[PDB]
Amino acid sequence: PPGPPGPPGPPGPTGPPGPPGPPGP
Amino acid sequence: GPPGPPGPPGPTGPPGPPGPPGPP
Amino acid sequence: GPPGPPGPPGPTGPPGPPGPPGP
Repeated sequence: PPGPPGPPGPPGPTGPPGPPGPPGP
Repeated sequence: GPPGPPGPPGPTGPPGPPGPPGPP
Repeated sequence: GPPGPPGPPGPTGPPGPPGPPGP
């Protein structure tokens, strides 16, 4: 019969940049 | 026997980097 | 039966945090 599932895949891609910050004081 | 199935997807990747500075 | 291969990549991470406030 089939062997067991493989292990987990790698961590996915890093997310995209954050939004720009707020207006300077 | 034949191979097992592929495994599950991995974990969610790290968060992205900080955005740029805001307006002046 | 030998193990299956590794899983596919996981999902893309969330957006980062906001930038700092400008000048």
